Amino acid sequence: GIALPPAAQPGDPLARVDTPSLVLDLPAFEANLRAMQAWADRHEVALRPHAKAHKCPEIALRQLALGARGICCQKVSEALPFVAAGIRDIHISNEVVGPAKLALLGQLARAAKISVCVDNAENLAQLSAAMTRAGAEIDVLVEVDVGQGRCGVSDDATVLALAQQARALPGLNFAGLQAYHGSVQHYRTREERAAVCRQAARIAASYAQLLRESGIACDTITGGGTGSVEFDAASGVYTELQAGSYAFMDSDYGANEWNGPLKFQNSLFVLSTVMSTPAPGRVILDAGLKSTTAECGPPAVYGEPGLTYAAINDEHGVVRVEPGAQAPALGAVLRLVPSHVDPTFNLHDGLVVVKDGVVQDVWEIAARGFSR
Amino acid sequence: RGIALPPAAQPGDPLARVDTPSLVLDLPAFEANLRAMQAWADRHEVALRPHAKAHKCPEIALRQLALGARGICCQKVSEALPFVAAGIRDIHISNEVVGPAKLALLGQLARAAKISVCVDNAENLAQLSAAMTRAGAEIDVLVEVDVGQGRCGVSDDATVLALAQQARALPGLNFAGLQAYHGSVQHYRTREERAAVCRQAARIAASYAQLLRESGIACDTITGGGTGSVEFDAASGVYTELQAGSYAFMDSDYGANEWNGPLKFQNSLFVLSTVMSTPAPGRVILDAGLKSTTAECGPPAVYGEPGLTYAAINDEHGVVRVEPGAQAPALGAVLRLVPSHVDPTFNLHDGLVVVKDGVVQDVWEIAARGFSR
Ligand SMILES: Cc1ncc(COP(=O)(O)O)c(C=O)c1O
Ligand SMILES: Cc1ncc(COP(=O)(O)O)c(C=O)c1O
Ligand SMILES: [Mn+2]
Ligand SMILES: [Mn+2]
Ligand code: NA
Ligand code: NA
Repeated sequence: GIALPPAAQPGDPLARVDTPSLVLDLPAFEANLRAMQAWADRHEVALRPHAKAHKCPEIALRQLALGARGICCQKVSEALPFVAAGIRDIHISNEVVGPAKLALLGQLARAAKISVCVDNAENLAQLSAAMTRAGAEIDVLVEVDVGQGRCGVSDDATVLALAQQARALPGLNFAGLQAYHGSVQHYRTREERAAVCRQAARIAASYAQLLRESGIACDTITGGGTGSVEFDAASGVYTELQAGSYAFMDSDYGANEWNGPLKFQNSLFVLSTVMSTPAPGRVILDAGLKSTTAECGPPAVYGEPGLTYAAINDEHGVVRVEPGAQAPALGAVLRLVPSHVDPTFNLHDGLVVVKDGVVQDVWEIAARGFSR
Repeated sequence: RGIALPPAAQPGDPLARVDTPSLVLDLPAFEANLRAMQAWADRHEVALRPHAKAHKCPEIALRQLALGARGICCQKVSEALPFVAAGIRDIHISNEVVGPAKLALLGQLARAAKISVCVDNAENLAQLSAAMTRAGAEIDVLVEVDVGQGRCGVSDDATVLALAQQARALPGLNFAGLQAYHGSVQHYRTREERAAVCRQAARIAASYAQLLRESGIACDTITGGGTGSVEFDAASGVYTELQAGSYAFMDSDYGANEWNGPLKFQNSLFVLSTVMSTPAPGRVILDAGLKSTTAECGPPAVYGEPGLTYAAINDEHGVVRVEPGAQAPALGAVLRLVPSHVDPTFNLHDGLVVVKDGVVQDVWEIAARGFSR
């Protein structure tokens, strides 16, 4: 029937890309990748960047080319397109619960070098049974609660027991701890973040010491996000960093204070067209909730003081034109910074890659919608 | 040897064995909602043109048409393509189309199907005529009027009249009437307030239609309405066509409206989620977060579990608070969640697991997912 033309062709000026589109500024992205890897290298810790941020095997390949020690995925099915692209060192930074999931994990563990988290005795036993059935081996990290109050163990006896059992069980190798504090990532001041990161590191170190004193090596302590890796890398406790959003940035992370040694550029935008100029004081954009999420608020208009993206609907954004500011014309194309990287990536099937205002390529967000 | 991802669901599966998270449709509730909306429209002798933006699913639109819907609405031109591929050829683009590639695609769509579109801008009306002329196509044009939402739409008599006169005179365009959509009244909570605001919206639309008629221009269609307002819009004597979308499904934001009148809808749309951690007394963690259901209107609700409150929502986790006295779900238990907002949740998924009496019937393709160009 009717064919849908691609939104962008290599060689197109950005202004001719069809909207809304998710756009990557390649030089900013590349600089962010280098900066995070250099930070890890400086502190002699590993970087295992989180693929949930972008769900894009081409991006993971570029991270690995710069020295990343594998990637993280949050869900077992999310790993499949990365393995298809030849990426075979993957940490599932989550617990895996459900018969189909553990069966799939067993197959993944035969095809690749996999680790997973556990925080539950029953699940550790389910994991062992599934590995044994699959003829597979997996590394196991015990997840500890360091203050987020999501998943993770919070008592010594349970950490010790899970580690002892992973050691004794066939198909399982005890590899260390996952210690991730999600809430600290967006505490605004560096002083606030540093204080909570110090406490998270102390908790993780205490569990690692408990294990060591019981004769169990605790070789990996992994965790950290884009807001905390400034501190986690220097803790002398974390051995591996799991930052994901750093390559892109968004307006929520943008609101943090970044006046220390580690800073990232905006590289990720939603391109949108002005499609109504209905009254003085406002214009309407064609990018709404279906193109960028708003659990953390609306997107921000990039490089346009005076324009304020206000109400967001399904397929419309209401932009207020502040008094004194020039209203954009009908058909004008604007760049928006999403408020939150990962859920925005998960709305799109393709990423338009730009350099010097010209389209270079379109990369496949091949793991979009893989949450099983 | 590439690793195959098994389907989440197969016909015959018990619901509890469906892999999670999955978007699930209760077929009997859905069918009841479809019938109730079509009956409401027929009772008031107005057309129903249900909005496909809600579900992006050609199978659902086919079922709406089979009950007597007069075509469908789409919000974006590219969203229409999978519906045309499924044989649907009466489509209203309930939005303005701006941008050279969009207008070119609209030209091709208008050759393949009977299309209407909205305009609120003189320059764009001229662009639309040019694009139709270039495509060799004809399209129906509705002038969008602001009836109180303050989004798009014209708000002065002179412009409504000029646009209609020009659509009549321009090649490739046929003036078909008015789009009058009040999006913000839909979730005003009391029926008393929705009714009052709907009466005023109807009066504004009627006054524009009157203006056109008095100037010798017929105004055949006045289209608008959403799930929250169609109780009142159908009975207005002004609207000729209703554009409700969410009614087939419902969600927790619409659920918070007062619904104690003659028109009510059942919950038919759920996100199925597994308990994947039981880390402390008082909470469990679900495997459905923002990547499976959106939260611009708040978190989803746990269906049928009074003492379980879905609290914090992350990317791939939901923190569920177990109320004092309530029974915490076991590890691996499967729960149904009602999304806070239908359309953006549908847009996260590629397939819809269709269930009847606890048994999987089918999986329908959400074929227009991600089509916002
Ligand atoms: C397990 C895990 N590691 C790392 C991160 C870091 O993510 P980001 O740097 O994108 O904030 C997250 C998300 O918060 C996470 O859940
Ligand atoms: C043009 C248009 N018509 C109708 C509706 C009603 O949609 P729903 O009934 O799903 O709320 C909307 C969005 O709310 C809309 O944008
Ligand atoms: Mn995030
Ligand atoms: Mn909606
Ligand atoms: Na072992
Ligand atoms: Na005409």
